[PDB]
Amino acid sequence: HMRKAWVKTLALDRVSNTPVVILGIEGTNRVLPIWIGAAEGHALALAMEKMEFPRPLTHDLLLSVLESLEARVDKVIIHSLKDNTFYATLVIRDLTAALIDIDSRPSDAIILAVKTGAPIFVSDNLVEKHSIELEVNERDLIN
Amino acid sequence: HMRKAWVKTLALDRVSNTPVVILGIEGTNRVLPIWIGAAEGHALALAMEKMEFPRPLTHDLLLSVLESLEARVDKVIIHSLKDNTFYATLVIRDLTYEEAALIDIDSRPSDAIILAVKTGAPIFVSDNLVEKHSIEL
Repeated sequence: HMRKAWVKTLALDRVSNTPVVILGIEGTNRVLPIWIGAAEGHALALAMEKMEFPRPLTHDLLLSVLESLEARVDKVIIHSLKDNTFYATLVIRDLTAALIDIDSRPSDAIILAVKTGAPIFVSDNLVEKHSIELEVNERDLIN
Repeated sequence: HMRKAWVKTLALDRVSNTPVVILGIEGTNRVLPIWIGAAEGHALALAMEKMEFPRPLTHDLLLSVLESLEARVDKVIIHSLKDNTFYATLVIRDLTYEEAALIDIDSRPSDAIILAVKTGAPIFVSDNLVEKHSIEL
C-alpha cells in the first residue's frame, strides 16, 4: 500500500536554484525529494510558516469551495513517477467510502495537506525505487 | 446595480514592473485597472492563452474539485475597494439545484478573474467602483 510521509524540509536547491521538497517517510530514515516550480515553493513556504494573511490565496479559495460544499480534504497520495514527473491524487471526503480521488500535482496536494493537517501518503513503489536513505553525515549536511 | 465586464489586456506596469489586469466594461468607453502579483498574472496569461498542459495547475485543480462535487462557476463579482485592495466574490452554483442555492465565496480579484476566464463565465463590476475608479484610454 502506502506509508505515511510528512514534510521534513523545503529548500532552494543549491545549484539549479528552484524549490525542492523533502518528504520524510515516517517510520524510516528515508526521504523523497520532489522538485517543484518557484511559485509553488512560495505558496508552500507560506503554508509551512502557517501564515495568517488578510486575503485568501489560491489554496484558501479552494478549501473554501470544499468547505462551502460540506466536504474536506482527506489525505493526499503521491503515487507515481513517469519520466521525471510526479503524479499525485488529492482525495476529497464528502461530509454529506464517500471518497473522491482527484488527480493533482504533488505540490498542490502537498500544500493542501499542510493547510488542513491531513495526512500525506507515498506509494510503496515510490519509496523503494525513488526514495533515499541518510546516514549520520548525510542529514547533518542540510540544517 | 452592477455592469458586465471582460479582460481587455494583461499589461505590465513597467514602473513597478507588475501586472495589471485591464477589465473592459460592456456598454462604456472606460476600463478598470486591477494590480495583481506576478505569480498571479502568469496564471492569468496562461488562461487567456487558453491552452493545454498535461498536469492540472492550481486553478485547474479547483475547477476539478467543483466538477466532482456537482458544482460550477456561475459568475464573478468585484464588489469593493478598501485600502488599494479589491474584493471579489466567486459565486458558485449548486448543480444539484434555485437562485437561493448560490454560494457567495470571498475571493481575491486575481483568482476570481482567472477562474472566469478558464470557464467562460461572466465577470461583473459594482456600479460603485466603475463610478469612482474606472478611467479613459
